[PDB]
Amino acid sequence: DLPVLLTDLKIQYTKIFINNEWHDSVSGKKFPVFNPATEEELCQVEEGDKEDVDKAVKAARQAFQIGSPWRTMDASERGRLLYKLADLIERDRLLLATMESMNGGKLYSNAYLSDLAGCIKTLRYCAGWADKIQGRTIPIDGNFFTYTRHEPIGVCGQIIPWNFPLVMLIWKIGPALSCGNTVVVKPAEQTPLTALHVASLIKEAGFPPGVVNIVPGYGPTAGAAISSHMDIDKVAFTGSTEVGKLIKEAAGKSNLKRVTLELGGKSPCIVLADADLDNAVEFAHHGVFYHQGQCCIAASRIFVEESIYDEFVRRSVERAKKYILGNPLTPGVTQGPQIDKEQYDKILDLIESGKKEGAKLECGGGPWGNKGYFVQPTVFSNVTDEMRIAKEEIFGPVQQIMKFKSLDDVIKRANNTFYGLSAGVFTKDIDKAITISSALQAGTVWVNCYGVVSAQCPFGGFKMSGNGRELGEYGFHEYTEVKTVTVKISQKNS
Amino acid sequence: DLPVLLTDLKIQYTKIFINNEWHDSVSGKKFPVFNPATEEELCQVEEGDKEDVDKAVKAARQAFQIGSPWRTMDASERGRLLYKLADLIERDRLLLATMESMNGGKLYSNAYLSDLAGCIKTLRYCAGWADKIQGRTIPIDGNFFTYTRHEPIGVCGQIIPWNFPLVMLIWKIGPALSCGNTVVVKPAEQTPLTALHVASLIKEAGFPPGVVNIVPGYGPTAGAAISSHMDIDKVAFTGSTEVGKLIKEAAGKSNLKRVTLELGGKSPCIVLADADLDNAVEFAHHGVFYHQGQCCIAASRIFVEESIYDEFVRRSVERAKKYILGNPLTPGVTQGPQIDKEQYDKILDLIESGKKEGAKLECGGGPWGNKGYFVQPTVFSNVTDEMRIAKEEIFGPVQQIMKFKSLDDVIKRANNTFYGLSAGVFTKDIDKAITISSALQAGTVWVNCYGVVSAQCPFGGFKMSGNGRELGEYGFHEYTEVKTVTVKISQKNS
Amino acid sequence: DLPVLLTDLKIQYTKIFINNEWHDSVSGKKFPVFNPATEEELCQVEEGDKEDVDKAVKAARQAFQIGSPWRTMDASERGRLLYKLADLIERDRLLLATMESMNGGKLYSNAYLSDLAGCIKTLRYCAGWADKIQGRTIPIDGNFFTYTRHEPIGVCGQIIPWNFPLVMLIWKIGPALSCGNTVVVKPAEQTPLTALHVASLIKEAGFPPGVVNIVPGYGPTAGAAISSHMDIDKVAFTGSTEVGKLIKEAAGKSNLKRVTLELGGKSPCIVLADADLDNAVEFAHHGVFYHQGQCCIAASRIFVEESIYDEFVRRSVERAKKYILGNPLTPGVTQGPQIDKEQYDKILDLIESGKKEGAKLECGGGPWGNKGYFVQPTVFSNVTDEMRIAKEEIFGPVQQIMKFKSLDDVIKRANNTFYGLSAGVFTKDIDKAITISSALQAGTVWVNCYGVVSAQCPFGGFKMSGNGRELGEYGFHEYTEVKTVTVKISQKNS
Amino acid sequence: DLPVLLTDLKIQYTKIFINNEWHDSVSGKKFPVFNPATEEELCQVEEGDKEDVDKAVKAARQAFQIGSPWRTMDASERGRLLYKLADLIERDRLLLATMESMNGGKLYSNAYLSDLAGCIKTLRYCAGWADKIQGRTIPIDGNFFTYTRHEPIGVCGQIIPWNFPLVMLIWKIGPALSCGNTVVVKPAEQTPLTALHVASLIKEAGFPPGVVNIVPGYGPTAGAAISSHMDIDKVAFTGSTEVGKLIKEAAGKSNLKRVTLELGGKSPCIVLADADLDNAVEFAHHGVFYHQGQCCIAASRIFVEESIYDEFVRRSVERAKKYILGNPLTPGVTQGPQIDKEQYDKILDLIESGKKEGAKLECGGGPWGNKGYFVQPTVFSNVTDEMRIAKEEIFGPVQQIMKFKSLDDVIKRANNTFYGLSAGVFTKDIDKAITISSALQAGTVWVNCYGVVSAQCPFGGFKMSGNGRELGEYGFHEYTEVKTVTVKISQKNS
Ligand SMILES: C[C@@H](Sc1nc2c(cnn2C)c(=O)n1-c1ccc(CCO)cc1)c1ccccc1
Ligand SMILES: C[C@@H](Sc1nc2c(cnn2C)c(=O)n1-c1ccc(CCO)cc1)c1ccccc1
Ligand SMILES: [Cl-]
Ligand SMILES: [Cl-]
Ligand SMILES: [Cl-]
Ligand SMILES: [Cl-]
Ligand SMILES: [Yb+3]
Ligand SMILES: [Yb+3]
Ligand SMILES: [Yb+3]
Ligand SMILES: [Yb+3]
Repeated sequence: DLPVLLTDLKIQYTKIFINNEWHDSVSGKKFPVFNPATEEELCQVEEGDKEDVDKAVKAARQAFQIGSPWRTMDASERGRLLYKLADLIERDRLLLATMESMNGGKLYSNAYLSDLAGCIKTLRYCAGWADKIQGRTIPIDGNFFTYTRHEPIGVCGQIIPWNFPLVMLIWKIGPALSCGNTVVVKPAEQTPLTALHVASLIKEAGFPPGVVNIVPGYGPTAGAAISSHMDIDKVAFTGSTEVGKLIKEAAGKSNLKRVTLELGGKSPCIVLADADLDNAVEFAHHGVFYHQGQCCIAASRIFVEESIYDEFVRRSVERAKKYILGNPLTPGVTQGPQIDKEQYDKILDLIESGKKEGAKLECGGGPWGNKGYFVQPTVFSNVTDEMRIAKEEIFGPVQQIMKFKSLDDVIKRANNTFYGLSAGVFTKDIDKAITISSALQAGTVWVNCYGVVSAQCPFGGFKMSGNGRELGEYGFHEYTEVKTVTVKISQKNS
Repeated sequence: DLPVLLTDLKIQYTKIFINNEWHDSVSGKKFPVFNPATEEELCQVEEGDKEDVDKAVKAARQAFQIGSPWRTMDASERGRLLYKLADLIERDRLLLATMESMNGGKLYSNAYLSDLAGCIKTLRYCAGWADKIQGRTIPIDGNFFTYTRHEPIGVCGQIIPWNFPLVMLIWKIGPALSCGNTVVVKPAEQTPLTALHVASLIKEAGFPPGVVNIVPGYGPTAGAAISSHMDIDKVAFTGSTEVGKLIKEAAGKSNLKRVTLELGGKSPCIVLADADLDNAVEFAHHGVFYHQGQCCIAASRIFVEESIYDEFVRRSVERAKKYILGNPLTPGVTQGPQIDKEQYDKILDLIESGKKEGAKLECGGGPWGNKGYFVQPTVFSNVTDEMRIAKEEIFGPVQQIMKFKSLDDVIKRANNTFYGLSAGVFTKDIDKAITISSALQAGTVWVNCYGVVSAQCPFGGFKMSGNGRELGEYGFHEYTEVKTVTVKISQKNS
Repeated sequence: DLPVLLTDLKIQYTKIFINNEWHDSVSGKKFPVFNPATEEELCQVEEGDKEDVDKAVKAARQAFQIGSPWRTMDASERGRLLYKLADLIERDRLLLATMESMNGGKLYSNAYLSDLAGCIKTLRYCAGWADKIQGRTIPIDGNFFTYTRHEPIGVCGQIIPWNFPLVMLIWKIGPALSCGNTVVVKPAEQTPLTALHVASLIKEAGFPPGVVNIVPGYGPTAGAAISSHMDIDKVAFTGSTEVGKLIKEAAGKSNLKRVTLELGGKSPCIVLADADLDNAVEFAHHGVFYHQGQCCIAASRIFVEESIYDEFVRRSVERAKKYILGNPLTPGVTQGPQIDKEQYDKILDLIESGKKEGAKLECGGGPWGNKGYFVQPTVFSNVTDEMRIAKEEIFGPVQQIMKFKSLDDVIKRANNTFYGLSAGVFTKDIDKAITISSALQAGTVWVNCYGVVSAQCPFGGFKMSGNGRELGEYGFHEYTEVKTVTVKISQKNS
Repeated sequence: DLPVLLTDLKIQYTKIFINNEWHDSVSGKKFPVFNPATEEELCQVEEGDKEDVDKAVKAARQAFQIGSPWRTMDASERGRLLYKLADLIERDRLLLATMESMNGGKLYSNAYLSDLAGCIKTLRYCAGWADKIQGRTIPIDGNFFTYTRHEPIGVCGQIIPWNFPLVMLIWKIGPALSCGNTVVVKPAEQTPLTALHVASLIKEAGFPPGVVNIVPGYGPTAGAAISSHMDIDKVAFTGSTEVGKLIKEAAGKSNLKRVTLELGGKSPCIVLADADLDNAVEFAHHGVFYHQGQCCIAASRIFVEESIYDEFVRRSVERAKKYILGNPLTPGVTQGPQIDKEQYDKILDLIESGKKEGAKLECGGGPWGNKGYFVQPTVFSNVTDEMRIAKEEIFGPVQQIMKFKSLDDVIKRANNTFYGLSAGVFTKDIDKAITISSALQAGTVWVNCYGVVSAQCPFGGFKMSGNGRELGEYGFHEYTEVKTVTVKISQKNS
């Protein structure tokens, strides 16, 4: 069931959201926001800078003060507000999916059926945790009563990427709010719009002012302001590994603010000779090509055992030749554009290395169309490990297919990277499935599938693919700060 | 019961410990180690540098490899090795306490009765966790079986301070080993000796080679090598907040290694008019003066309600005038020296600010003796908030006593610091105890006591007093890395 | 805000609810349901017997089969259905509160503001747990992968009392459904009506057929059928301790079905001389008199320290003399009737023992009105331990006030009972609050309050006041059955 | 490495152990204890009856009193005592294994290498939990501070079977003591001796008097006294399902004491056509034949897919023909006797039903020797579901092998029993392994193995094979009683 918006979308919310009201920028500057499919300007949005981040942090800090409505309300009521926010996003699902598609260059079918469904489900999941965050009573040595409080940390700075704007917004704000924090969100310069609509719904839902503040703008200005701020308690960032290093560095320099990072990858799949071949081809395909390759988990190195390698490449290539490029809003279209020029160039530049360094181009390998940042879906076979396309995150519709014959060696090759976000193992053998997934240095390991993400399980990177986890029970720990309270008593009893 | 060593202590272990063997430094340089009470050289120890840290990390990495003895042994057996290590430390308790006293400038009674007891107890606590570290099975959306592995992270770099050398060594290695990590430990340049004895006991206990590697040396060389190493997965550091910022920065610059920091404080006590006055005086006293003030939790701002302030100061001062300074090995001695010159100067320099900025000197305020880094126990009353002695961590035997009359205001004053390691609340009122301890921005809040530390509860700082927690159930999380494994199945059932 | 129903209530649902359809009884018998305030017949309801319970269990068993919709749906979707049920109960809050008031003899203000609010909140709480029920991955000795599944148990028989019909229905079905069980509910013979309305809302919400089946009827017939059934996996019962013993016995005789029991009490309060006197009087008052004394937690022995005893009795008695008896639907009325004749007689019979055994009657002590099972609010002072009114659960508006002078002795006296559901401690002293609450053999201990129940914390009895806990995280364990799955592997790694 | 005792074993401890001293029976009666291999009397032991159980419960109750040494000692110290007990059992491993072999009819190699190793390991596991039992702090609605205490329950009655006397003793006392309970243990009438030696080691280790009391004697006298006692808080029983029903019934009749039951089974294995055939044969073999078939988990129905059935039967039969019967103390002996006459008769009687009801006798099927309760190892093929040997627990060395061709049907057949202790699944297919183990109504499901038991994972039965779980984290819950403490406060903050 794929319903659509009957009237044309109008952009309404374009301002900095602080204390549940709409603010002009302190400078009074604004910045344009584009459709990546047409290269046309959609609207202008107020440009937040350091001065605006400062207003946002003061609002967050006041909303966090002992005795405030957000600190004193029942945990169950924090949950209620979150479930209300989810109902409102559900009510505005058509509007949000359309805006997400138009601004993000994201296929509308996927925006509506996956992105918005995952947004609503993740919020509902997080709402349920709010009054289930618990500390401990602890049988300490000596005559003492010891308990712990898993408090909110405080003001959390949250920097959101452009590839899944709504999903990433909710992955940040859901847990942070469930645990009782206040937030200053900086959506991506490319994709501020859907977040600003969500902010209007945060107001409608009745969150106390200052609990969520959204400051659109650029990364080197507003993002740097967040990462170096002396009164932000924690920064959460999803994006490139390069920028992640700057975030962590700045946190260290400033006020030792807590850090979680969800970064890029060069995620490997290992396809054994006994694998269901079609299932492995289909999931490895979608594993690399989903959302024009603009997923941190992109299955960008597919190692296939020699005896099934040729047949894997053949079947893969024919699956890649089935796409229909164009406007993601038009039904039947199955591949939209890349987000912007910067990304578009890096993709094409990396495609050229594949050719020059001697990979076998099976299909694609150039641009498409008169407008929009479109790249033909590209498959390279006979890829080797020291090639640029096997080392660097492409973030584009570019599949690398490698051969192996030794399992020990292909595991070393899979692990031979500074990345470690995710990986895939395709086999019918129980022992292989368990032992290989244990040996892979990856945060999520999928077995006979790929790209299966859900609110109930933790998600994040090994190595330079991240610090910490988001979602699941485990991810909620990083939005709490633990206080131990130890009380002298005359005599304890067990 | 205070037994002693019958023969004089001989120093035996003075070398870099890698792969369970004793190594000369790569350069071949050595550095002297001193008794702080006599200023005499005790011995020379091999000086580890970047080149030696590199040998230690390669050993740790090999011991961590899939299929190694440490990775494949039963969790219960990791526990057994840890409980064996504790039995060996218990066997060598006299030797270790004497060495700890002589090298650290630490009162022997405290070394034997508290430091060594806490070392043994913490190891035994950690041993019990080893086969109780568990992941989850998760009711993910869709037809999938999802489980998590709480794996060890890998090679953990661990930098240990000089104030509690043995206790801090065990606080690091106990949890890291219980969870299955391998470690490269850099004990403090001032106090390498007790760690090198523990390393001999790690060998005796039968830990596989490379699981624990100890590299003595200086902070700016060996410590920097650890913090910037591209194949260390995690750094744990206890020390100054200043150096903590350098550690976190370097982690960001290098390989985004995971970070936990246990840093300094300017920890406040709030003494209400209804408090048991003598109990508050005794705990606030020991809270600031323990181990010559060289505790990160030093209760270095004591706020007392006006109506009991004069009587609190009087009783405090007379308690401070009861000390006997000298060699910590001599029975009856109740105050040893500061660790070294650098610390000694900072202490005296800060004592001079108290005088010049107009605090009331009640006793002390100068040095003591012909040898040793001794400082007279010092009490200042009528201390105000903008004084250096109320803002800066002294790390010396220097008590600050402040007056207050408003509870709201004294809580703001208590929280008005970038620090937040711990705090104390003294009152008989149930509501005051709970509400004040909730409102304090401190990692541990003691009620009608101070400095009660135990293996069963988590310990660490709010704000710039730390990132993360050590010990308790909660502290064990930061020595694991969580992997989600999601397996496609034909049909799930609840 | 106390809104009311504008039209008169009409009874609609009067039949046995199996497989989401309305069934006549197998015999074809029906039984009358009365208003306790007027003694008038409200309607007739279909009388379930053993033959009907058998139809209900076959439906529950089929809905529980591997591959069924309830077993295969996402846990998150079980949660969604529960949150939907809560929205529907909220929509029908006026109707439900009126029906609850009219059938249960329950003050409408309390029905609407407390009972229905707690019903809605408990369901929403339980909904949030559904996809957060998790097993473990376990570092077993040897080369094995071990995980656990916290499965639903299966068909759960649930017997609901008459004192809080809606709240008790939801306390049973919320957790049992959240965990994935199917249920056969037997509401009290006195109060079947509100449950049958909830069943219509279970249908409307879209729960698969057979997941909830409701069989009204009598205890000795339908309740016994449930407790002895050979294909019911678990029985949950709230009611008298006497019947609880029969339930547990029958479970043993039949198929060793799992048992949880929430039974009666003779719950004590200990009021120390330093207590806030008015707060202690107010909470102890409401602690015994709430819902005409028909609470399992009734604070039916109030021990007050000698020096404040007279003043406690005086203030208590004047609070008890403020009630307005009558129809619970009429505004201004502050005390409704007892549920039925059986209860009414036991209450009056026990009031007579108080008089005959020599308690001091301060007020009340007889019946009220021309119709309805009304008992005057009664206060006895100078009650002693071997009196019937100090040993037996009255379940009526009858307060017992005792004196004590020794704390050790009053704790023994408080604990000197086969009961142990709850207790109260009133004092300003931190140490007394902690030590007394630790020493009381009671499932819930309130400090400076009484009767504070919430979905987030576990609730149940020590001793013959119950087996197991309901609600909180802990209560959810008893609606799961744990399966260990141990898989042979070639080699494990930590 | 199989070492032995150099001198002959002498029996020393033969008396009732209460308050850490040795008691004659109240009557003054004694009962004989036999070697099952020779039918010779080993010694006489003091016969505990109801009057002796009463002395034991009064001792347990006093040791449990608030303020006692056991209630007030550090949790860590309960752990220490347990680890000390394990060291003492390790010291006496030869003595204990010999006594266990001689009294229990248990192969000495298995007694020494498995039973004693598992005893020591389980105790060490349990010791580690003692100071890691924790309650919660809970974000309750309203202005309250709520925490929970996971208290010990109190006096726990523990009834131990004869098949694994030491292992079962430690499975009971380890968790119960770790959690802070006191115990009254009734070892099996057949095998009291090893428990009485352990009691001497409990004294030596320094457990406070009354914490462990051991009352040897018969089941219908001392066991019934335990199950019906009005001051025992909990009964734990391992044995027949028949007696389990009597225990649960008596608990209900008496004081609603908490119950856990570990009962018998008729545990199925499902061997798929793709299974490693030799591995399935070897584990299914040991799964049924271990300890002369006297395991509650006996794999007593082996369903094998038709196409590999004949080859499975052939290989199974030849494995069964390899045994050497005799005295379990003699090296080379690989099968000892059944425990006693009662068991011996039931086994032979059930073997006769197999023959008369038309099973194919492949080997065995009669007694062996001139003395001792020896039964030839017996294999039946072509067993059908309504045969006595496929329905009733034999508890003897008697294997049943069945054929199947439909997976759906064989799962129904596997689940078609009132039992549900364990099961086995043998296959190479990932999906089959997960889906079949989910669908089996069994507490432990082994995949490509059988009889893998370890301290780290919970163990117990579905259906009439048990109530509750022992060991693992989960099993520790049933030795705690949860208390909720809810404290009124002026204002809460998250
Ligand atoms: C829409 C998905 S998130 C997601 N889905 C994907 C991806 C690739 N294919 N698919 C189908 C993906 O990368 N992602 C994705 C993965 C990781 C991240 C963050 C950092 O990598 C963002 C999106 C979801 C599902 C349930 C609940 C919430 C969200
Ligand atoms: C010996 C103690 S640790 C400790 N004890 C102290 C301190 C001050 N007074 N006392 C008595 C202290 O600072 N400490 C202390 C506190 C924090 C840290 C680390 C970072 O601050 C180190 C020592 C112990 C007890 C049980 C188990 C293990 C150890
Ligand atoms: Cl905690
Ligand atoms: Cl997890
Ligand atoms: Cl579990
Ligand atoms: Cl709890
Ligand atoms: Yb162009
Ligand atoms: Yb000097
Ligand atoms: Yb009447
Ligand atoms: Yb015979």
